Amino acid sequence: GLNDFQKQKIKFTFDFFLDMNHDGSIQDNDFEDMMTRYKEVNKGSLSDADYKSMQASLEDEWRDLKGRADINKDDVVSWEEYLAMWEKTIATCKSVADLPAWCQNRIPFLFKGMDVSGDGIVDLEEFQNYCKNFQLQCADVPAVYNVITDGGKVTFDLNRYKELYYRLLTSPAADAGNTLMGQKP
Amino acid sequence: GLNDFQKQKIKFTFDFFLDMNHDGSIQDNDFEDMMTRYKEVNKGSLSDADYKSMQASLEDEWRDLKGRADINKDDVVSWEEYLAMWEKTIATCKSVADLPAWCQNRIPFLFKGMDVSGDGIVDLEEFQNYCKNFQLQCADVPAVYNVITDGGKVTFDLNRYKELYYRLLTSPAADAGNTLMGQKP
Ligand SMILES: [Ca+2]
Ligand SMILES: [Ca+2]
Ligand SMILES: [Ca+2]
Ligand SMILES: [Ca+2]
Ligand SMILES: [Ca+2]
Ligand SMILES: [Ca+2]
Repeated sequence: GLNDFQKQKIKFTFDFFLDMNHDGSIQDNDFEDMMTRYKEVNKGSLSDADYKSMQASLEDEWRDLKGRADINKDDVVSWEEYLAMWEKTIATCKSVADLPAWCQNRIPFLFKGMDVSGDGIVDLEEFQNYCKNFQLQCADVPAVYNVITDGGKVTFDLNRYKELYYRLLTSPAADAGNTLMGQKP
Repeated sequence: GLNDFQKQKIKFTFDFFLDMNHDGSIQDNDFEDMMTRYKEVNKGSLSDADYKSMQASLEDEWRDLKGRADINKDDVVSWEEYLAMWEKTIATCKSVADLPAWCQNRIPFLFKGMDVSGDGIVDLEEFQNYCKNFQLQCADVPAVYNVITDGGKVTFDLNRYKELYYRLLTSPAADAGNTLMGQKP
């Protein structure tokens, strides 16, 4: 099975990364809420076409999730089906490159919402904001950021992101992927 | 000092039990927000006098917190002063009965907001609601409830509450006080 810890972090992604409207189910409306968030904050900074593209990748994301986790075909992914989906992939995956495709769209989407500045690096202030406007318990933000940047050896970029997302989803033990929940391992 | 774990749970109470408006500081306005919450949900079920009493205990609570943690006298308790306050009491406390007095008002207030039904027991559905309308990651609510009720040996009442609040605030290790963050030890 998955241990407690694993299930805790899986709940974490259900809740914070997918169930935008908080009803205990993943459904297209959750994805429409991502879009609302998107337009909400970017407004006219983005063109109509940009929102359209964004939408197509969300549609395409929902489609891949729905088609993998919705066992009884009612267009709703419940927690239980979402757990089941994770138990199946943890059972056999080894790098970010093995995750189900819907993940390949969730990763960049999550990263770009953190990198408020567009340089492809989430700096400390951006991280601190991640922790705030995402209610996580970051008690020493600089120390959580140092686990991520590994004492300044590693830049918090997309390839760093990818690694941590992976660990958040699959490790049977507290490691750096924990930083995404705003905690130190 | 306090270890990481301890500091994590302390952040938890700052954030969920006191900083209602989310600005990284505890201030009277946070307490006014408790009152707003209170009237928000109880409306006319409570009389004017009941709100007044409630207010007096919050005022009295703020007063005791402010007078213990506000080191530079600016009527704002920051995270750092709140951490400092906790480092001081963990250093020397042994039962719920040793916690600073402001706690003696936070405990019942938190308990009565969980016990939506008024019987002095927070049952499983109430707990489940605690976990929802309080965004915690309860991945198996019945299993978290069984750590609290200890397999049905113990009723989830105020004296049970008190014990767990205590452990949440002071243990240097994962135990039953963790259930209040909606997690299994
Ligand atoms: Ca939903
Ligand atoms: Ca379904
Ligand atoms: Ca950036
Ligand atoms: Ca505040
Ligand atoms: Ca102060
Ligand atoms: Ca009750």
